[PDB]
Amino acid sequence: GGNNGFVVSEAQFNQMFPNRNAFYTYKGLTDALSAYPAFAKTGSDEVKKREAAAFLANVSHQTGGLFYIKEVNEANYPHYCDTTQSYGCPAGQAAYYGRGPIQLSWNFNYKAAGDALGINLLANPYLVEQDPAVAWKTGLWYWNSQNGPGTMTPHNAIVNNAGFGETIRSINGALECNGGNPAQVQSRINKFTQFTQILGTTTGPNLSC
Ligand SMILES: [Cl-]
Ligand SMILES: [Cl-]
Ligand SMILES: [Cl-]
Ligand SMILES: [Cl-]
Ligand SMILES: [Cl-]
Ligand SMILES: [Cl-]
Ligand SMILES: [Cl-]
Repeated sequence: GGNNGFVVSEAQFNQMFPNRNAFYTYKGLTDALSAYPAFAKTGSDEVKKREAAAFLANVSHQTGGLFYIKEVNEANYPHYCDTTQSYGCPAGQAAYYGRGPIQLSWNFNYKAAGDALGINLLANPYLVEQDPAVAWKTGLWYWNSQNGPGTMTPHNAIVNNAGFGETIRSINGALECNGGNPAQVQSRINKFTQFTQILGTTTGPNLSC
């Protein structure tokens, strides 16, 4: 007595992501969850479902519904080498473009994600476009550990009922929030709303930023 499996089913995932690249599978996602045991396991089932929807909606936004493994515009790749860092860009100046479900970008984020995961992603950032197990964990790392431009982790925003809006702020707040790009804030809210509906939960408060 007591099925406490992942609050998103394979069927629900497939409905959320009809045009996903083969790189991205339900099994890959579920396999990664262990790395972040509080993710989608904290609070009431309403909240767990809401957090799962929040994560996956942002994922969908970053990747075009999991169509893209990596960032398309090669000419902009060198942008992501922050020369001010002391550990530099050893995998190459053009090696730190967006990859995986959260489109992890910048040498400094590869360094931090890698340090957190026990993987040298500064040295081998290509792992995030090659190895789904790593890719998924990079997404969960961002979600569960990083503030980005905001003041709290996406995980804590949902768990503490601070709002979906704060997850947006942590992912691309400096440009999108505070009137920067209301259309794109709304796009994320739309996808989140759809996902909460698929899962049978509510959006919660403070959706915008
Ligand atoms: Cl699948
Ligand atoms: Cl965790
Ligand atoms: Cl989307
Ligand atoms: Cl390629
Ligand atoms: Cl180089
Ligand atoms: Cl791994
Ligand atoms: Cl923008």
